[PDB]
Amino acid sequence: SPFPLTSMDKAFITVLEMTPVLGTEIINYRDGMGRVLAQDVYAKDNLPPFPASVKDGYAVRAADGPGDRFIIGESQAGEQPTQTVMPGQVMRVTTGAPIPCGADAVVQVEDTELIRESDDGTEELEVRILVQARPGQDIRPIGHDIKRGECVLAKGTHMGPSEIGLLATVGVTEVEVNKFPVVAVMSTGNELLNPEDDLLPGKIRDSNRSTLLATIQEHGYPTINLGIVGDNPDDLLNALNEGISRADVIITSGGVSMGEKDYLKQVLDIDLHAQIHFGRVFMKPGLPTTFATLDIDGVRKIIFALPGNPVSAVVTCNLFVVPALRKMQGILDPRPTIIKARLSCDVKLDPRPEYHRCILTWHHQEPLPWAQSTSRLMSMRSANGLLMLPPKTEQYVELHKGEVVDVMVIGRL
Amino acid sequence: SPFPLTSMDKAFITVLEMTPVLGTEIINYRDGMGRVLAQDVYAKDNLPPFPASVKDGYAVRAADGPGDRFIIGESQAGEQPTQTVMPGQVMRVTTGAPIPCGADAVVQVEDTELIRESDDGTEELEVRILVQARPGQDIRPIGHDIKRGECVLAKGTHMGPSEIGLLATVGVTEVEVNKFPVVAVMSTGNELLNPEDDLLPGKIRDSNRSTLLATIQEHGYPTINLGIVGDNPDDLLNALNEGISRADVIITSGGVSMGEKDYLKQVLDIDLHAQIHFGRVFMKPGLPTTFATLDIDGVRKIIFALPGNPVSAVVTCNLFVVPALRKMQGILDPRPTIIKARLSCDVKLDPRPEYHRCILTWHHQEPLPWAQSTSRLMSMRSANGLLMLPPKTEQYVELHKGEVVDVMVIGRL
Ligand SMILES: Nc1ncnc2c1ncn2[C@@H]1O[C@H](COP(=O)(O)OP(=O)(O)O)[C@@H](O)[C@H]1O
Ligand SMILES: Nc1ncnc2c1ncn2[C@@H]1O[C@H](COP(=O)(O)OP(=O)(O)O)[C@@H](O)[C@H]1O
Ligand SMILES: [Ca+2]
Ligand SMILES: [Ca+2]
Ligand SMILES: [Mg+2]
Ligand SMILES: [Mg+2]
Ligand SMILES: [W+6]
Ligand SMILES: [W+6]
Ligand SMILES: [W+6]
Ligand SMILES: [W+6]
Ligand SMILES: [W+6]
Ligand SMILES: [W+6]
Ligand SMILES: [W+6]
Ligand SMILES: [W+6]
Ligand SMILES: [W+6]
Ligand SMILES: [W+6]
Ligand SMILES: [W+6]
Ligand SMILES: [W+6]
Ligand SMILES: [W+6]
Ligand SMILES: [W+6]
Ligand SMILES: [W+6]
Ligand SMILES: [W+6]
Repeated sequence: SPFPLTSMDKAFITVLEMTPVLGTEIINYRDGMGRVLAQDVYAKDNLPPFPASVKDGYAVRAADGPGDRFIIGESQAGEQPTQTVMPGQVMRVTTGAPIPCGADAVVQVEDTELIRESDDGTEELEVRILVQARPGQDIRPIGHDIKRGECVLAKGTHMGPSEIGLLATVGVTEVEVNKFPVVAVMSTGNELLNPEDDLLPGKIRDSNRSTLLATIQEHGYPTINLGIVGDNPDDLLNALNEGISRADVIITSGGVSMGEKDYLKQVLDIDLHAQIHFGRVFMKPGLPTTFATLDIDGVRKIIFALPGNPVSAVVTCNLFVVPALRKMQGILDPRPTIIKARLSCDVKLDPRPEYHRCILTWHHQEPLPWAQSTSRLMSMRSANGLLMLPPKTEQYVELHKGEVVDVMVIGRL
Repeated sequence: SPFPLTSMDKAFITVLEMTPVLGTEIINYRDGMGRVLAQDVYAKDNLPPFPASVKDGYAVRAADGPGDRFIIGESQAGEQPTQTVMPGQVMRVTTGAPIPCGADAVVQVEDTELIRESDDGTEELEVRILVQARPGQDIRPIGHDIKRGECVLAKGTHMGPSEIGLLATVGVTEVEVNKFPVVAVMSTGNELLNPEDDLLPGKIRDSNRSTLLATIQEHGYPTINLGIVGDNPDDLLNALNEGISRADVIITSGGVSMGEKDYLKQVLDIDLHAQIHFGRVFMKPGLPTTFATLDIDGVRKIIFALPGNPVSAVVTCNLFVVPALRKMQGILDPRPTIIKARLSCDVKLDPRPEYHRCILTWHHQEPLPWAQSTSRLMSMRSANGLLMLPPKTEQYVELHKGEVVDVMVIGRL
């Protein structure tokens, strides 16, 4: 029947509550960007694993105090020194080099004066130490940064470049992570042609498939292109069955209003036997947005049947689909970032919550960004926000330039 | 010699001023994410290309007024109607369907009552129109959204999903764009082992290469892994020559301070014959950061020789390298987004401007985010900002929790 109007808050919670978290797999750490760890990661070595110089200078005995010293040799990075530093002696050290036995502090070269070098001038022989070194000064002790057996990354961690670096550091080059969802995208309608086609009478080009696939790809998830499907229940069923076989998530657009050749809801329920959780949402745009799940064996497939209007499709994809994908790939709090911004122009409110693509810009020293709903130069930039306008009331019927509003971040700022 | 201390502002401007914009290439529109158009793009068709219904309803003659009408047929999406609507008649239409000849308005189904249908109930025969239609109501005229010959995207546009959708819409499936830079990354030092290696005496694992490659990959640029190179001028030269052959940009780390086995600056100048624009920057961390260019034939190569300390390397990569890469790939204003945030803890200022990775978080309804320099839960998130602290003065020697500071965005918020 005509599905109940579902509130935006209920629809959103329903998507998150009903979306599964995918299983795990082992990956190479270099492939970890944007992955969520499904294991704790432990250090199997100390960092540094030897006492290491913080400075270019000399390894000394602090008890020697300031004075003139014989340079017995050099500790070079990458090699364990063999000599022991005795009273009256020092060893040259470079940053990251091991501290030799017998030394207990480092004096940086700027707190020294060279006395004697070799004739060719390539070897230092004697040096004046000008300061009283503090015990342990300018040395990183064994384990100062990381200790053997320390947990350096917890399960649940959403990895960026520095986490990949940490895995490299501790030598943990394979890790268990959640899988990424595979997302299949289909367009529907007898009027649709491919982008590559010249127009024919009564027809237009399919843009949603491209826009949706790009949106998903921007977030790093693998995609499947299911093409254009006609307004025909058998064709829709066959396409959905392909999507279900090939992917974790199916996204369709078009054919979800109550029109005569809108078949998707019927096919989902009667033919595919999916559970439709909502089929209308009280929102602008996006009224006919539909969310269904299908359990086959012990696997839950998710299906988003988005409106056909191109603006509606991209808006609802960002509101509903992206957070579900984030939950599927193991992100613990998959909610989008919502920031406060100032309206750049007056806006009339609707009885429905309204959503509009916008561009966020910071002005000089002003603390809040401005939100400009999509000058010449502005066109050089792609939308990076979704303005989230409140429903109207007897009190508030309009918002004014400068008033503070919620904006969901949808692109790299 | 010991290079002059360059201010942060000068170093940053120097990088942008000396970095080239790469040439152009033709790509398929599906590959356009993050690319910058090097051509204006024009529509070769109207959108819609026929007069199109906005609603499910009936195509009517407004001059008929309200009343009872014979339904002569249906205009279905994807097909040009053949019948003409005469006085006293209407045609069913669906959203996106063409308006038949003879009709000049659409009345939505909710403003109608069905009078008669076929016995099987699959065909509507007569309908009551309850309203006086406004001329042209609920019709998108030819060219309403886009006109043939209109410029729909300007050169200089940095493309996201909606721009890809627009290309699909107008059927422009190949476009001229700036090339992306290819970025080669090398680590240096005799003490370094690969991540895959067990430790040996005096050695540590190479983490910078992984962190830097991931940082670059996060921005979408192709990379080349040049491996680990020893503290040896000949090996460094050979590696740099490989990077120059294989890539547009070379990033090294390590070996740029004035230590005894730090050879990079010498190799760059004497052996590679590159022009070093700065070799020290008055900043914390990142003092020894070095930027050079090399012109070969009519091609300018860029070389960033970053400090070896892992925190310094990732900070300077975000401050200097990423903006240069953005200029190379044709972004007109390649500067990073800097936002205002509140300090989550007291901080002492240094004579040098200081930079620290942080996490930005919005709290409930507070307009400004909090910046937390890198609770348990916080560790689940990767750094998304770089705190930019001002140099100290006689006046300001510390900043307090809650004070507003600049933060450069370095991850998806
Ligand atoms: N893939 C697409 N690309 C561009 N326009 C589309 C696409 N799919 C549908 N449309 C257009 O969106 C409008 C609404 O389509 P429709 O199928 O009625 O959406 P729904 O029934 O889901 O609300 C129509 O003008 C239709 O031509
Ligand atoms: N790739 C790397 N990974 C981890 N640590 C490194 C790496 N390269 C250098 N380091 C460490 O950074 C510190 C500084 O190295 P160094 O080569 O002296 O940097 P610079 O001379 O450029 O300031 C030393 O402790 C060194 O071991
Ligand atoms: Ca349709
Ligand atoms: Ca080194
Ligand atoms: Mg429809
Ligand atoms: Mg050094
Ligand atoms: W230091
Ligand atoms: W240092
Ligand atoms: W709408
Ligand atoms: W709507
Ligand atoms: W609509
Ligand atoms: W509407
Ligand atoms: W409307
Ligand atoms: W509506
Ligand atoms: W509408
Ligand atoms: W609609
Ligand atoms: W420092
Ligand atoms: W420093
Ligand atoms: W330092
Ligand atoms: W320092
Ligand atoms: W310091
Ligand atoms: W320093």
